[PDB]
Amino acid sequence: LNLNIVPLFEKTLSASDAGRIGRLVLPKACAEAYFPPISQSEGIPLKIQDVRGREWTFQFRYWPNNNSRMYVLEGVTPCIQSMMLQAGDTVTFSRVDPGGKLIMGSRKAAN
DNA sequence: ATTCTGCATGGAT
DNA sequence: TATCCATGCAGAA
Repeated sequence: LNLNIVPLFEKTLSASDAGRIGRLVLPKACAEAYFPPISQSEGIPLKIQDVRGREWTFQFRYWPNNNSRMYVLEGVTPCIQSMMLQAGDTVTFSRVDPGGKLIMGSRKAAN
């Protein structure tokens, strides 16, 4: 029974990502790199656990963009606001190996 | 007015 | 020139 937390990537929140809309933008590069692959514009549900138990479930989804894709987690506001985040705070996504569990955390604006 | 969608745009680099 | 994500924006309800 030997486990490790492996950083995947971080996102520093925009107005949009922090705002009322509820969708958080993932750099395409990063999404394809560390989240499941998905081939439909409307993706798959994705359960990410926070440090203190709470499973959040977002639809992980893309759209066509230019000739590529734009990625988002949808329905984040509950998660965000539980964690008290504003634009300029940072959300870190990580993976627990061996296994494929997705976990997350966040930290507050530099100031 | 408002919110949800599903993109499309274009400023930043 | 190029990429590409923050934000715009036009339905639909």
